[PDB]
Amino acid sequence: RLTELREDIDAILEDPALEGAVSGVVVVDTATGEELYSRDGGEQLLPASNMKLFTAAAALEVLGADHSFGTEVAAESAPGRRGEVQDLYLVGRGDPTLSAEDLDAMAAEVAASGVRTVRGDLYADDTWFDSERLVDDWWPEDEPYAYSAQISALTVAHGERFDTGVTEVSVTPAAEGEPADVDLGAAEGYAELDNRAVTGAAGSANTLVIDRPVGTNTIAVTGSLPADAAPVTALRTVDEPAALAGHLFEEALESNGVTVKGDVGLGGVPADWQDAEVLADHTSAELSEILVPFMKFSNNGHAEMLVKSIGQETAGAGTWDAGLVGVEEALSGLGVDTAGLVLNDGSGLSRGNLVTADTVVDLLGQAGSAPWAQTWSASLPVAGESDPFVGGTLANRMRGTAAEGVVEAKTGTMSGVSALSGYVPGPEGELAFSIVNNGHSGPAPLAVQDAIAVRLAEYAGHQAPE
Ligand SMILES: *[B]([O])([O])[C]([C])[N]C(=O)C1=C(O[C])[C]=[C][C]=C1O[C]
Ligand SMILES: [Co+2]
Repeated sequence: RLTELREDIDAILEDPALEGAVSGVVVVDTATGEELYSRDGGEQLLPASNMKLFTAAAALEVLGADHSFGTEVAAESAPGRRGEVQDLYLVGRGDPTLSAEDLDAMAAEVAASGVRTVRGDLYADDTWFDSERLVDDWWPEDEPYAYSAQISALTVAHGERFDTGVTEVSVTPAAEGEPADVDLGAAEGYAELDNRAVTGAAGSANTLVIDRPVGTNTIAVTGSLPADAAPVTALRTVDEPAALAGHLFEEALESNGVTVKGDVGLGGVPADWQDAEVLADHTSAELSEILVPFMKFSNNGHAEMLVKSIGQETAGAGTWDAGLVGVEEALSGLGVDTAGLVLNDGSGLSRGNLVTADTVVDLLGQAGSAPWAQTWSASLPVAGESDPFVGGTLANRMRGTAAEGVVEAKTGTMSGVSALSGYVPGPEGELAFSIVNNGHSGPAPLAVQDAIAVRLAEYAGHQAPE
């Protein structure tokens, strides 16, 4: 009954959406080692977000499932009777889930410690990682968008999903001919506003563009919003994530009865400071839980931060160079043959990344029997599940199929790059598969990926929910 499977997959791959493309397709039985399907298994290809599989496994190996991240607030001495400190530092140590409300609780702690006036300047300290904001070969034109947010040890994460280094811009129509209202979110009073957008007539075409021009911290709004249009919201990155965190903390402090007399900017805790007084701290959830929003929704910021966190753990250097060698070494100690892996970042955003389908499948097998196997598995998108925090990038895929509720797979998505890799756990055995497609020129071959994964569930003896 294997021959029938191979012919079916052969025929799925004959899709006109795969014309000109190269595709690596590997299916292996994890229970009994049997390689069930292999096509260009050792072919080096762009993984896109499948690179997170490698990043996440290494993070669990290096950092541990129980690892958490710290943020603290420091002055050179405690406040006295007057409630006075001079300069004040917000120190970030790589928390990928640090919220505005977390800033408020720390601001309340600063108040409760006795501080009433910050007499000096408030500094945003992110020196735990380096100040290299973007990977070399990432694209300048991607910069305004959440998936290309600058990397920092001190960053504010937005919403349930913890999108870092971004603000939420809301654009609202006014009367026809009047400017549209732009609300810059958290970055109000931080980022600059260039509003050229107008409200068009009721029923007119929505032509609204929100951008952050390259090398600026300006949000430029152009185009038209019709008078009857619903508000438009877009996540847009800011320049210097830590400085926005500093900006938002100054507000948090003010809202908590603490006056800040001086300026806000970047700076590290001076070497001069003999015994920094920690006046507030925050601890994140453990990495096991942080993996969910990271892997379900394919969070690029989380990946790169985790990479540099690895570099800190292995080498005391919050660095891509150290972190990537860290990832490679960790994958080796896990038992993975890293011969075909080129590592240029953690997220897969970089087009300098290469994997092979065999390397992915190799990782899937080695991760499956790891101590952290369940927390790893739990972060993986589950085919056709309506809850975003369960289905993730697979929520609106494979619904009403043998694959719904069973296939746990990671997506990879870019121009001319699409991937689906994970497990097919049937009563027979838990199947592992990697599907990596490069160089298609039309839509992403999702139907091909879905079809294979669905046929793999049917092989593993699953039925479509009805
Ligand atoms: B991964 O391919 O998902 C990651 C590198 N990308 C993004 O987060 C991503 C994207 O960036 C170029 C485009 C579409 C989707 C998406 O992730 C959901
Ligand atoms: Co503000």
